[PDB]
Amino acid sequence: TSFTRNIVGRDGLCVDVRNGYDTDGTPLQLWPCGTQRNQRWTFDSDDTIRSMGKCMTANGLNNGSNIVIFNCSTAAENAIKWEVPIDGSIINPSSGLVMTAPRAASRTILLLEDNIYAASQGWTVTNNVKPIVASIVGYKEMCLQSNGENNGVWMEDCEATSLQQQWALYGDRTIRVNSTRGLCVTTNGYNSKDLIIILKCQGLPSQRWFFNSDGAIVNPKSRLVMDVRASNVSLREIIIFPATGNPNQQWVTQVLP
Ligand SMILES: *[C@@H]1O[C@H](CO)[C@@H](O[C@@H]2O[C@H](CO)[C@@H](O)[C@H](O)[C@H]2NC(C)=O)[C@H](O[C@@H]2O[C@@H](C)[C@@H](O)[C@@H](O)[C@@H]2O)[C@H]1NC(C)=O
Ligand SMILES: *[C@@H]1O[C@H](CO)[C@@H](O[C@@H]2O[C@H](CO)[C@@H](O)[C@H](O)[C@H]2NC(C)=O)[C@H](O[C@@H]2O[C@@H](C)[C@@H](O)[C@@H](O)[C@@H]2O)[C@H]1NC(C)=O
Ligand SMILES: *[C@@H]1O[C@H](CO)[C@@H](O[C@@H]2O[C@H](CO)[C@@H](O)[C@H](O)[C@H]2NC(C)=O)[C@H](O)[C@H]1NC(C)=O
Ligand SMILES: *[C@@H]1O[C@H](CO)[C@@H](O)[C@H](O)[C@H]1NC(C)=O
Repeated sequence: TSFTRNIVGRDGLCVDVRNGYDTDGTPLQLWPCGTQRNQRWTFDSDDTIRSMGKCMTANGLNNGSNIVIFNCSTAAENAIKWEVPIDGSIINPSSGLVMTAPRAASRTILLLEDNIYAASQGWTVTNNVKPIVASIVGYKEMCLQSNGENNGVWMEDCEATSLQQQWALYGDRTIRVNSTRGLCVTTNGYNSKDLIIILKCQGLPSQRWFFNSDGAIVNPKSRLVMDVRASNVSLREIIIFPATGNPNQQWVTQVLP
């Protein structure tokens, strides 16, 4: 009924009990990923998430409350239950608040905050603590390609050698330029027809993505999906647009060697 994984989030760092202490009340933080026991989280059918035999616990259920480790039997029941939405949030059901890394740096302390679907609120429960590196193949079997910081992404004929067709799929639900991992696929607004470009990763809702079961790449805040504009590759414009199920919005990842 239980299984154990790392939890990877902002900038590819992991959820870590600060300094390996199991004392009740010790904050959770970001720290570079590893196998140490204070980064190994056991998910149970009672919706608890445990490390070193203690529970991930909201120290209060307010916006900005700290998340800590605490004895499972003595903590408040409402403070120790968590769900894991398919879009990569980690949510406390009682409060509706979500796990958030307010800064990218190692040693950032994790907080419960209002859900704004930010990349700083995206997490991946996994034993692979390295980003997955893949092509993203879409309309007409062409590949998504980055064309540098501040420019639009667009489709091109796939080629195994193009580094600008290689994407690092990070645990915080960002899609990064593999050769330049400080750069993020970013929608330039939350409205239909806004352009998708590459920008410096900043933890924003504009930089968070979800690969859903219909082949779409969804931006949770806008609700809108990746779309090759007007089904016209020659425009060299990828936008966000409502999900239509059409070929111009279908994508798959293909892992690279
Ligand atoms: C919940 O906590 C959040 C983090 O402190 C608040 O958002 C932050 O508000 C600050 C300004 O007072 C500022 O640091 C940031 O704009 C913002 N941070 C992020 C990433 O959201 C949030 O405050 C609300 O939302 C912000 C955007 C402002 O518009 C405030 O006026 C809002 O109150 C907190 N929510 C509540 C209910 O206070
Ligand atoms: C969580 O807090 C519990 C209540 O304070 C701890 O249980 C107590 O542990 C004592 C030995 O450490 C034991 O003599 C007490 O009778 C017991 N109280 C109860 C109600 O069980 C608990 O410690 C764990 O559970 C006990 C039963 C022993 O197996 C300990 O070795 C366990 O650590 C605390 N949990 C943790 C993980 O610290
Ligand atoms: C994606 O980028 C990564 C990170 O720069 C590349 O991985 C490095 O590859 C070199 C040579 O094989 C290794 O010595 C390093 O250890 C790697 N670094 C890390 C942090 O993993 C990788 O080659 C790129 N391309 C692919 C397809 O993954
Ligand atoms: C596609 O986009 C290109 C570039 O603007 C344009 O020349 C062409 O007419 C567009 N329409 C179609 C149907 O290809």
